[PDB]
Amino acid sequence: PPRLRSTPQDELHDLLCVGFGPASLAIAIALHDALDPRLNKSASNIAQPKICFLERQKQFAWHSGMLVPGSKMQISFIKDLATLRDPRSSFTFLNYLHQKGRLIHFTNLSTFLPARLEFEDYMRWCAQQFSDVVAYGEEVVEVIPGKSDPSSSVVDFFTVRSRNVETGEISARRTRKVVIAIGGTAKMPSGLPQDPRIIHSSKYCTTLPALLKDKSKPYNIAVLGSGQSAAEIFHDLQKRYPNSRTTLIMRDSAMRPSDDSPFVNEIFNPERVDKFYSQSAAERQRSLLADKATNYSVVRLELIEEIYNDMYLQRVKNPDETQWQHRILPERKITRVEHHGPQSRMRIHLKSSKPKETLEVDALMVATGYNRNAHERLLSKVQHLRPTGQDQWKPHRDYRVEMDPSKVSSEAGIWLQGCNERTHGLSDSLLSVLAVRGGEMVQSIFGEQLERAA
Amino acid sequence: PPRLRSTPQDELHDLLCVGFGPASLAIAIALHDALDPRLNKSASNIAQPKICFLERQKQFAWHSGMLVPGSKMQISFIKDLATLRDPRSSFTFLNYLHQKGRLIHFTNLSTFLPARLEFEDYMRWCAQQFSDVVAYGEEVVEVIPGKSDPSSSVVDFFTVRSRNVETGEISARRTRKVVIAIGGTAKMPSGLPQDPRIIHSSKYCTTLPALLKDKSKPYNIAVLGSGQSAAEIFHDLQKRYPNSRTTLIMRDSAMRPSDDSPFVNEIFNPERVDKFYSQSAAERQRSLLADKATNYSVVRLELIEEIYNDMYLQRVKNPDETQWQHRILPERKITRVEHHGPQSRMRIHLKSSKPKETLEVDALMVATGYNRNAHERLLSKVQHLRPTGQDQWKPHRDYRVEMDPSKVSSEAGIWLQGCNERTHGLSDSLLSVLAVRGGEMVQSIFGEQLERAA
Amino acid sequence: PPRLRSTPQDELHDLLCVGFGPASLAIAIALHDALDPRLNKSASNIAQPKICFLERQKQFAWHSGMLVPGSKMQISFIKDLATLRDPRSSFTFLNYLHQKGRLIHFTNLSTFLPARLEFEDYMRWCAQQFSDVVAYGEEVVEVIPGKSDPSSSVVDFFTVRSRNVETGEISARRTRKVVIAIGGTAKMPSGLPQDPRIIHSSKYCTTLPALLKDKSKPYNIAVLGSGQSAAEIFHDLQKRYPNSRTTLIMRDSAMRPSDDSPFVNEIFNPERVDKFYSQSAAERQRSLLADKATNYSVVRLELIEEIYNDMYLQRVKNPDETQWQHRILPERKITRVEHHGPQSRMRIHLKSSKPKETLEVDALMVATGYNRNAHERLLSKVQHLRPTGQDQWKPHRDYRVEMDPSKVSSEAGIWLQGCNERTHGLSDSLLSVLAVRGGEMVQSIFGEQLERAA
Amino acid sequence: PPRLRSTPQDELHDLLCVGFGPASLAIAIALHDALDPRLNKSASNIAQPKICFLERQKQFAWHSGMLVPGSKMQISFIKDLATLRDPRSSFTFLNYLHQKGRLIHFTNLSTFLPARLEFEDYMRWCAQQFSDVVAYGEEVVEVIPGKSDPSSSVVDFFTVRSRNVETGEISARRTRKVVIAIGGTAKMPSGLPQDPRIIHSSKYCTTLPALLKDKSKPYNIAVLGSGQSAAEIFHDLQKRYPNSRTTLIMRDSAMRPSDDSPFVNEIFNPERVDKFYSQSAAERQRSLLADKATNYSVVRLELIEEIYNDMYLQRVKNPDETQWQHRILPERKITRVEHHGPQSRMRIHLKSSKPKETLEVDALMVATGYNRNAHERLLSKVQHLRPTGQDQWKPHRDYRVEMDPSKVSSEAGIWLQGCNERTHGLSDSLLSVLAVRGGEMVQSIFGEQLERAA
Ligand SMILES: Cc1cc2nc3c(=O)[nH]c(=O)nc-3n(C[C@H](O)[C@H](O)[C@H](O)COP(=O)(O)OP(=O)(O)OC[C@H]3O[C@@H](n4cnc5c(N)ncnc54)[C@H](O)[C@@H]3O)c2cc1C
Ligand SMILES: Cc1cc2nc3c(=O)[nH]c(=O)nc-3n(C[C@H](O)[C@H](O)[C@H](O)COP(=O)(O)OP(=O)(O)OC[C@H]3O[C@@H](n4cnc5c(N)ncnc54)[C@H](O)[C@@H]3O)c2cc1C
Ligand SMILES: Cc1cc2nc3c(=O)[nH]c(=O)nc-3n(C[C@H](O)[C@H](O)[C@H](O)COP(=O)(O)OP(=O)(O)OC[C@H]3O[C@@H](n4cnc5c(N)ncnc54)[C@H](O)[C@@H]3O)c2cc1C
Ligand SMILES: Cc1cc2nc3c(=O)[nH]c(=O)nc-3n(C[C@H](O)[C@H](O)[C@H](O)COP(=O)(O)OP(=O)(O)OC[C@H]3O[C@@H](n4cnc5c(N)ncnc54)[C@H](O)[C@@H]3O)c2cc1C
Ligand SMILES: N[C@@H](CCCC[NH3+])C(=O)O
Ligand SMILES: N[C@@H](CCCC[NH3+])C(=O)O
Repeated sequence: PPRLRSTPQDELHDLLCVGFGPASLAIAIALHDALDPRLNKSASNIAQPKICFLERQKQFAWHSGMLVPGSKMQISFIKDLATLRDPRSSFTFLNYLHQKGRLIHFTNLSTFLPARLEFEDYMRWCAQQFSDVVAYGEEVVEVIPGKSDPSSSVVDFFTVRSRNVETGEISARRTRKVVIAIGGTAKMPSGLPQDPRIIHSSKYCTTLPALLKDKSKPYNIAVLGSGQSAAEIFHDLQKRYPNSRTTLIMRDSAMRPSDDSPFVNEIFNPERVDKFYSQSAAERQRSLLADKATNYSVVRLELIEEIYNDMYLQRVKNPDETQWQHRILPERKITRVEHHGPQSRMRIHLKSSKPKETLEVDALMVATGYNRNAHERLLSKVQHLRPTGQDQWKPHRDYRVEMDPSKVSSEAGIWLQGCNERTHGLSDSLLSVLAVRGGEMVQSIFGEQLERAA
Repeated sequence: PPRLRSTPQDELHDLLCVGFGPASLAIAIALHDALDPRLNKSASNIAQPKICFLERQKQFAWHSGMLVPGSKMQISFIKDLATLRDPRSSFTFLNYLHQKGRLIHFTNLSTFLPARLEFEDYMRWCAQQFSDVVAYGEEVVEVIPGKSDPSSSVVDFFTVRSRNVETGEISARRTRKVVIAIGGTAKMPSGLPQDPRIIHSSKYCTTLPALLKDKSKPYNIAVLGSGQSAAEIFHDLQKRYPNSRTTLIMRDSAMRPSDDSPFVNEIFNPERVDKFYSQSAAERQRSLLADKATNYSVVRLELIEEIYNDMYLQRVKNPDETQWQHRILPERKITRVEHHGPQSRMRIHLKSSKPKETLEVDALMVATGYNRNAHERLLSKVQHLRPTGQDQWKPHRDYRVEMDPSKVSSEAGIWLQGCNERTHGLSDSLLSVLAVRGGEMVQSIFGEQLERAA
Repeated sequence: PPRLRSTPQDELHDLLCVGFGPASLAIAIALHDALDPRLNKSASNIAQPKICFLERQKQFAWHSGMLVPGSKMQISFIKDLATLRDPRSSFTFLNYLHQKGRLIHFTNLSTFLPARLEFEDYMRWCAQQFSDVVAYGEEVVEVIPGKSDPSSSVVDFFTVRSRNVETGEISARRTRKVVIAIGGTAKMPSGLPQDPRIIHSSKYCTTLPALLKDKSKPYNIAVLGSGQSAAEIFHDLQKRYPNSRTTLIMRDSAMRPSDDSPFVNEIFNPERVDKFYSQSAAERQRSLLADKATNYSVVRLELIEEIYNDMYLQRVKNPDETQWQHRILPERKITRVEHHGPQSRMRIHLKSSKPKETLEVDALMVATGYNRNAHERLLSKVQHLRPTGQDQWKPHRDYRVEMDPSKVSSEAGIWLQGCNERTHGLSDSLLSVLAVRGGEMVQSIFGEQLERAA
Repeated sequence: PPRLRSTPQDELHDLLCVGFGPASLAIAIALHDALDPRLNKSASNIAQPKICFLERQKQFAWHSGMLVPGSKMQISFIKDLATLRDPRSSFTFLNYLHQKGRLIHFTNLSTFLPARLEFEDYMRWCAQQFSDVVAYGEEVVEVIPGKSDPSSSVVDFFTVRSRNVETGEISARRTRKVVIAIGGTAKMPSGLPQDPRIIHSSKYCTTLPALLKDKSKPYNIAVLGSGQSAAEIFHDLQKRYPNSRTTLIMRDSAMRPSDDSPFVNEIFNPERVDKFYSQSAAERQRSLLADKATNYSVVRLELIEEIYNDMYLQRVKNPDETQWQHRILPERKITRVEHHGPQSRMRIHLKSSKPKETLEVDALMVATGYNRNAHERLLSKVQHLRPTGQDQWKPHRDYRVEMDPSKVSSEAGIWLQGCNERTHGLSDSLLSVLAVRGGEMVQSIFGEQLERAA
């Protein structure tokens, strides 16, 4: 039973991981498993690797701003952080349930889709077992190249600088290898102005109740978007604020269901990463477009049906749609936001989305998705180590970015996780392949040491 | 297009119906249909029958105390008040939806089970078309035999006395024929005492909010029973009073699902009334017991699953069941109720139901079903017209009760509706056969007149 | 109760309909209903219109080549040929079931989706009531303009010439107004050669058993396509020929589910035809593309799941996919068909569909859809009556094609049905709006006469 | 990684298990797991126990006579032979799928209910890992008491005699402890005569095709019963013999659905065995009756719906039920079977089951369940070791039968498995608690040795 011990800050690490979300957690789990002589017989002959995870949050949390009450996983629990790699792992969802005394009780639900609350707790339970090698409240701000021989022209380590979120102090740690697994940042439409009453979906549960404190007051609340987050928020607002008037604004004509049909869904199989990666740029782009309805701007059928039913019940009570407490406004775009008025309410102007009315609202929830380019800011000072004229980070199949072999030692490298959809497929940003990917990553990074034991 | 005109109070009626609930409404609809030359070609040759319906409520309503938000019909909309007799009828659910401008919208729900709110409105829409022949706010208090020749020993009419619910005045109407369609009365366990805080399920929506006025207060509310009403209330309380502590008390070990499987469910077919009626007393009793799970002490599967899921989510948050906000207490019976205390809360003592704890609650909802014997109080003064030594009303196949042929003229009679489960089957008290039964009833009562036209 | 009587062949008709499929049948039903004084009170004052339907089949049939055993409707039974226009109509699906003694039995299925076999019989039952005004075994071959004054330059009638399918004789009928409701013709890929062993899906049930007579023989049968017809055939072959080796060839990567989600599905509402028609050419094209997954190249989820399950069971028995009895070959196109060999089997050559193997098969089923341009062949001799320079038939909102007002009298006209997707929407070729459309069509064609009664 | 080695026939065993079905297999798995130092840290200090399993079949098989094509498990795969005891076990269903290369593929089915074919293979894969300690083709015929000191009056071992199914030779093995896990024997109604054409459901797949060799011939085949086996066979016959005329005979009025609702289903939780066992004889009997619909004379809802649908399709084709190819004959009992006729068909006489027709059939399938009393025949010679006057085997909570402490040494004992419903609950004969029970059994039998290591 291996327990990963901490490395002193001042020592050269074998690996430093930026972020301790699901993607990094799955690597921590895979490494534990690779070192467990109960699962990997060769691990009897294997000194502990010097590893550290840096996480900006104060403790493990999973999209806490969107832990909407009643919200469910959109993925089978079998695709947890260990099972698809090894069902014998102690880090499986079912083993978690066993450890909690809930296994028989979950079984009686006959569901593959746990509440997001439950799956977060599963990952929290997993994450707590690595507390000795994780530094929370640490926001990585840059990765700097290092040379053990400064007079040479070869880079063989990296310095990772992080800011303490409480004290603001900068700490440095040196490592041979870096993983960047920082997820995404809130995507806001460029046309919207900054305002406390305009809030991205990622901050829904955490910041909206601070703005609208009275759950009984008749607030007007708009929601922009038509994907899963938009539908979840729109539906939740009606429960959370029973006397409110909610409006869903979308440029599309309707909410559309996610495609989870079994043949299409095979694009998410771990085996398929090889097939997707080995295609051309054009084929990968075309494939992404063809399968878009599996993940992007789509809503789970069950939720669409529930919302539609709520709308129909409003029709039963009142045939005049303009008098409905909760409304959906399709094929529309925001053209102007008035937010300097002495009123508590902003004034939102709407036009057709085809190439109209005015709304007075207390808050606008913006469910417009994420960008996954934040790693570029962290890596700006290592850009010069890329091969000449390359202005994009190119991840290999094993997620290690390409660098000039004559500038960077074979012992040093940087891996990207969760931002590689374009090269690795639609499963990249999701939970789908994390168990298997974690195992691949451990092989890629710690292969040499693991072979000496093997 | 026939429109039933009112009969003056002082005139001898052909028919007087006690109650204007679903059962009487289906008779009104069938009579309209029988007189509609568009549906019944013979009706061209057919004077209007002198008819009146007496209803104690101020206006049409359908189990208003149990119009729980979100509650659904447990029966296909095809089994409405007309369709199974004639799909061409203007009183079909689909024609109602067409008249309302909702037909296409309902179609898009892909559901056979409308909200109870919607189905009530359907029946209200139907009922409003008979407002000229219905006297609301009139509670029938007795049915008295009458003799057009008082010196004779033959009864040939009945006087129906009703009390105005507002003024308390007694009005009489004389009729040749009487229908009693008064549904059921609240069944309370004999062991429980009378108290404003102890309320039958039938009075849930109408009287509980008057008792517990603050929807935010942390009330303790118990629910007794394990049938559909108990589950509906238990589930609704958690929505209506978010900070409340609810407890479901049942003598059974678990909530059990209603059987709606297709072969068993055929007992509800209109054709099957003939088969059920023609069996012996023992066979009818045995059949009722064998099929009990179709109607009695059962909960719709979907609702059991929802409640169970809510319970599991409580387990996720807290593994200690005694700390759960909402609890179910199986295999238990109330033995004592303390309700004279200076406290606002009653003290409910519990023991095992096999041949324990104490609860402090602000209200006890009692979901213990209905009796259907209230017609006996109304008919006590006509009992002597039954054949000698008969101490039970015996309905024929056509629902007309047996009377001594030498005491009662062939032109006079009394019909029972909705209280005949023992002779007619499990569909008797339900909506299942009302369309067809209404048609049979019109034939039984108005056959002679309808034949002259035929 | 109106019964449409036949018009002698030699008389000038008010209307002549080409085709007696669902679209023409819905017009016949609407006309009956408009003339029924039981449904339309004004019809008491209304001489019978002189009408005739010409149908090339020997008797009413509905896609008989695709009456696959077990195949189901993809549309709610509420969207039958009358209900959405008038639920009181005797031509509703529910009234049909009542007339058949099956209403209670269908109700117990709890399904909105009847077997295609059942829905065909419903339409057959409807169609048989118009046998006096339908000429079967008559294939319309041309529509010719006529002038009651031949020296004038104004057209005021049309001659319809039809070929007797048995005798080959040409018959003519003259009418003021023509409806063309001829559905679609089999679409075959241009690259495939003509061969008795290459059969379009439309001829599956009728012609394939004549080719492959022994249901026990181990035939190799390929299926080309990935829409509903392809999946239905692929699945059925495995039942019909238990020892056969079936192959599904598709250029797409996977079978994709049809979108029947409630918000998107509203594009099929009758009310929406007005909204769709009133858009620009670009907006209509964009809208058609956006909603394509509702109808084109899609398979019902349930069927995809069944086929996938069958595939998984093959995996259980044998992990080597190349040995599977039934296989799916995605992302492939046929490049060559060898069919001159002394062998009973054709040789099908396959390549990637991205811009491989060889199959030896006894039959190739081609499920590649339909064209709806066959009306152009029938109307070639009336093209000159279109406004100058117009080389496309332009249907108005009411389906009447545009003609030069100075060449064609106001009393004469031609209507198109079922080929108008581009102007009227995705519901045009389907059953979705037929009841309502039939009513609109009767108003458009017989408005003048119906107003005199009104 | 422990591998159980064989014990020579002539050595005194620690344990001898009669039967190698699911129940014994779960004990073998639990013992392996208890000895696995990877799962049980104490097992590092633990000589191998001398164990042997005797199985009458030639190789592992699971109800092979009822491996009906398409038949599914009625239990969640989580309730496999290891998971509920330890999800880390290599004997879990998911680990089996991983070892087979099918884990991702099963995941994509979104089902908790594998095909019986698949679950048998899972158990076969498990069973093959114990081939060194299992003797197949050995039918145990008696258990005889033994005394290491024959002049003493204390029994301290047992001799198990088994017959080789091929050679007929009797072999003996001596053991301290015996487990009897022999499942059930076919229950036939006493009124039916012996005939090759009258076959119990347990022999359906294995022996019926030998009798009715021509799958195309129009055989008449009757099925008696109304539980899961009856429905499965009735449905399968229609597929297997497409031209046959099948009849389902039942004494009940209808097929009834199994209750798998979540609250009731908790009776199957492993924890609940303690609660059930600790009740009185009357309470246990009453509890068994109350929950009967979970297991006995019930059919999975989905299958009832399918069969009902098939019946409705027959109604569509022909409204005359007496002409239906496949029929159900409710509320009936067989009174006479004529089977001496020169005809190939037997003549079955039917009467009402309430306290009729004749059928001519080629075969009668009898789906009338199992008895679980066969252990009494094997134990007749050890009956005298029970406490005085005890004429029933009384299993303790830990499944060890009560014996006179002064006649039987503490080191010797006999355990019963799968025949203990009356004392242990409805989960006893099923797969529900096998993983946990296997663990309890290993503790009960090998506790002393396992503690020395602990
Ligand atoms: C509301 C919601 C629901 C979802 N549901 C599902 C689902 O059901 N199934 C599914 O497959 N996928 C789902 N997803 C997709 C989601 O991306 C993955 O579940 C998962 O979060 C990916 O993990 P990650 O580690 O790549 O990114 P994240 O989960 O975002 O984790 C990245 C971590 O890095 C930390 N970090 C960021 N920047 C820094 C820095 N500079 N220094 C230090 N630490 C930093 C962040 O605090 C965060 O903890 C969902 C996404 C959202 C938003
Ligand atoms: C909450 C609830 C939900 C149900 N849901 C369903 C369902 O989904 N499907 C189904 O098939 N069945 C259902 N039922 C069964 C129900 O009995 C029938 O739907 C229906 O109410 C039977 O109609 P009825 O006219 O016989 O009785 P009621 O509906 O009770 O109508 C009787 C009427 O008589 C009036 N009345 C009583 N006494 C007098 C008097 N002395 N003088 C004058 N008027 C009087 C009453 O005010 C009432 O209006 C439900 C029952 C309940 C309580
Ligand atoms: C297998 C299949 C299943 C389908 N299922 C559904 C469904 O579930 N729901 C749905 O909404 N839609 C469905 N459709 C769409 C289908 O187009 C409509 O159901 C319907 O057939 C449209 O009717 P129509 O009259 O426009 O065309 P058709 O049904 O093709 O009828 C046209 C008629 O015109 C006749 N005809 C053609 N040419 C001539 C001529 N020269 N002279 C005389 N007569 C002629 C033909 O014989 C035919 O009877 C399905 C289509 C197919 C192929
Ligand atoms: C068709 C069918 C389907 C079922 N499906 C399910 C399901 O989905 N879920 C569920 O929980 N339960 C199910 N059951 C219940 C079933 O009892 C259990 O799944 C399981 O078979 C119990 O295992 P067992 O070892 O107690 O008995 P068995 O499975 O009968 O095994 C007993 C073994 O002992 C052997 N044996 C018998 N006598 C002797 C002898 N004298 N000498 C040597 N060997 C002997 C037999 O050959 C057999 O291999 C099903 C039962 C049947 C019949
Ligand atoms: N299942 C019954 C109705 C039961 C109603 C229970 N409240 C039917 O089909 O008519
Ligand atoms: N429902 C039971 C299994 C019943 C099996 C019936 N053959 C369980 O969950 O364990």
